[PDB]
Amino acid sequence: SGFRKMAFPSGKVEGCMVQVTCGTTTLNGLWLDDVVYCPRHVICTSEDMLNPNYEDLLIRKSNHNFLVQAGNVQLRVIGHSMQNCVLKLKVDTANPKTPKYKFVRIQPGQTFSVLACYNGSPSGVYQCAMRPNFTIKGSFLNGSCGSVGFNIDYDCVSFCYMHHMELPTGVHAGTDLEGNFYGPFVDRQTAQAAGTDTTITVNVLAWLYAAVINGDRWFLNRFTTTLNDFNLVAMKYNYEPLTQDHVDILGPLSAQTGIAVLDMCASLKELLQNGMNGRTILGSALLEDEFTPFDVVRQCS
Amino acid sequence: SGFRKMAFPSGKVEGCMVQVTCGTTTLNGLWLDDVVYCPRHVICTSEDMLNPNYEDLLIRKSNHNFLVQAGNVQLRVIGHSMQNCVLKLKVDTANPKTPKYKFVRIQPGQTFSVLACYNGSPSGVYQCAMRPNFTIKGSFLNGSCGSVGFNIDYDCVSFCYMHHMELPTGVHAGTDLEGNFYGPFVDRQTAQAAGTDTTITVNVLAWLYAAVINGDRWFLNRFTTTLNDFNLVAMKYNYEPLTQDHVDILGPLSAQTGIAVLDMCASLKELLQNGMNGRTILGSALLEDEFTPFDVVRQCS
Ligand SMILES: *C(=N)CC(=O)N(c1ccc(-c2ccccc2)cc1)[C@@H](C(=O)N[C@@H](C)c1ccccc1)c1cccnc1
Ligand SMILES: *C(=N)CC(=O)N(c1ccc(-c2ccccc2)cc1)[C@@H](C(=O)N[C@@H](C)c1ccccc1)c1cccnc1
Repeated sequence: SGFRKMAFPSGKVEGCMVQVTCGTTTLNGLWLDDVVYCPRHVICTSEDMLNPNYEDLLIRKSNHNFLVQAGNVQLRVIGHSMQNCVLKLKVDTANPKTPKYKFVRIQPGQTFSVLACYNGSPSGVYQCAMRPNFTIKGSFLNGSCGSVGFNIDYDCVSFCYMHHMELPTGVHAGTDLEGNFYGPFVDRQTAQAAGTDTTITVNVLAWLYAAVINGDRWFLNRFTTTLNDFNLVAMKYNYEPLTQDHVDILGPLSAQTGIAVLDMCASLKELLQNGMNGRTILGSALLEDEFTPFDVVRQCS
Repeated sequence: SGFRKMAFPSGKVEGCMVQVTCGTTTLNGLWLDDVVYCPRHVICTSEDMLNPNYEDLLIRKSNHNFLVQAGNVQLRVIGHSMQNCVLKLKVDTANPKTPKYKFVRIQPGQTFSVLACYNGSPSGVYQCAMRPNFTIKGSFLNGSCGSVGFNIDYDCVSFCYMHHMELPTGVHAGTDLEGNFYGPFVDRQTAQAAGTDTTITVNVLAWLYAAVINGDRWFLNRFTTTLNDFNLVAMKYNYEPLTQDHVDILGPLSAQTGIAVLDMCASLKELLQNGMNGRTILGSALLEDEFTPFDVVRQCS
C-alpha cells in the first residue's frame, strides 16, 4: 500500500551530466557517445539577450572557446554545431557510462523524471508533467539550465526535456533533445506568457483509481454519467476533454477496481460541482493531475 | 523559482541493491564491502509468522541456504549472523561500487530518500519523513522489504532506514542499519498500532518560508505572538511543540525573508484557527510538514 510522486532511478543519467562554460556563463550539459548537448543560450551575454542572432554569435566562437568539464576532468572540443536551440559539441572522448538511450518528443499530459543540476553536479530528482500549455511546474534555481527530463524503458533512458528558462509566471520551459521548444516559447528575453493551463482529465481519474486502490473510496457516488454529459462539465472547470482513447487507457485500472470509467467520471462531476468539504484523497485536499494511468499502474503493480 | 518533493540522486545506492532468497521468500538486500544486509524476516515461513523465534529459525539454516543475486551474477555466503532484526551475510566478493557510507539513526522529523526495490531491481525514488510516531507514509508493494532510505552528505551516503513491514493502517515501519526498529514495532504478525501522528511544527514553518520565497505570501498576517501563546495553540491541533532550537534552526530562512520566526508562527496560528478558505500555498490546499528547514534551504539555495 501507499502512493507518492515517485521518480525513476537517476544513476544511468547522473554519469552523463557535465559542466559547460563561456566567459561568465556556465550551465549543465549531457554527454552521450562523442557529443555534448546543452542550451545554445550559453553563448549569449547580458548585452545581447533582448534579441540575439545565434548564427552570428556562434560564428564569433571556435572549438577551443568552450570549457567542457566532467567531474575534475576536461574534454577537447573537435566539432560544434547548432541544432535548433541546442549546441552539439563533438568531443575526442565518448562517455564510457553512455547508457542505451533514445531522444523522444513527449506529449502534453505525459510525465517524466527531472535530474536538477548546478555546475554539472546532479543535485536532486523529482517527477514532472508536460502541462497542456507546454510549460512545467518544476524546481529550478539559477544555473539549472541544461538539466534533463527522462523516462526509463527496460534498460533504455528516453530523454524528452532539456530545461532552458523560467517564465515571469515562475513556470519553466525547454526543448526536446533535437532543440525544439515545447510550446511557442523562444530563447530570448522578451515578454512570453503561458496560455490557459487546463487540467489533465485522464490523470485526475488515474489518481482517483489509485485512491480507491489504497482504500480512500469516500467520494464514490451511486450515480453514473455520459461522456458528452461529463465533457460539458469538464469544459466549465477548464479540463482536458476526455476521449474514448482516454477511456480505453484507463481499462487496466477499471479491470482491477471492478469500476466502469464513466462511474468514476460521475464521481469527478460531483467533486468538481460540490468541492471536497474538507475531506482528503491520498492525503491531498485537491484533485491531482500529474500522474498518468501508466504511472499509477507501475506504483499500484 | 519552483518548489517540489525532491530526492537525492540514487546512483551511488542503485549499485548496492541485490536480491535475497529463502524457499518462497525473496526480498532486496544492501551489499556494502564484504557484507549483505537484509531484514531477518526472510528466514520465516507463513507457518511461523504469528510468533517466530529467530535464534531457533536461524540455527536451522547454514551459509549455502541463502541465494544472494546481484544483476545476473551469484555471490558465495561465507559467514552469517543476526544483528537485532537484520541479517549480516558475509560474501567472498566486496562490492566494487561501494560508496563512502555511514549508518546513522535518524530522529523523528528528519527526511530521507527511499529507493523502492522489487527483486533487487531499483524501481523508483521518493522523499520521506520519519513521522513523530516512528512510522513512514511511503509507497511500498509486496517484495519492497529491504528497500533503503538514505541522505547524501558531500560524497558520503548516510543510510538511515531499511523497510520491513506495512502496518494495518497502511503506513510503514523498519529499522536503522544496526537492525533496531524506529518506534515500538516488532518483526512478527501481531496487532501493532501506530500512536497519535502529530504534525512537525518546524517543518510546516520551513514550508511557509519556502512559500514566501517563491512569492506565495497571502497568509502573512499583521499580528505577532509568543512561543508559549503559540505552543498552547499547537497542542490543540496536535502539533510538535516548537523549541528555541527549532527557532534557531529556522534562522537562515528568517534572515533571507527578513521575517521574524514568531511572526510566521502568528500566521500559522491564523491558518490553524481560520483554515485556508479555498486558497492554496505552493499549490497545496493543506499545511505540509515533510520538508526540514535544511531541505528548504537546499531547494531555495
Ligand atoms: C541557466 N543556467 C541560466 C538560468 O538559470 N536562467 C536563464 C538566464 C538567462 C537566459 C538567457 C539569456 C540570454 C539570452 C537567452 C536566454 C535564460 C535562462 C534563469 C532564467 O531563466 N531567468 C528568466 C527570468 C530569464 C531572463 C532572461 C532571459 C530569459 C529568461 C533561471 C532562473 C530559475 C530557473 N531556471 C532558470
Ligand atoms: C517484503 N518484501 C515482504 C512484504 O512485502 N510484506 C511482509 C510480508 C511478511 C512479513 C513477515 C512474515 C513473517 C514474520 C515476520 C514478518 C513482513 C512483511 C508486506 C507486509 O508487511 N504485510 C503486512 C500486513 C504484514 C503481514 C504479516 C506480518 C507482518 C506484516 C508488505 C506489503 C506492502 C508493503 N510492504 C510490505
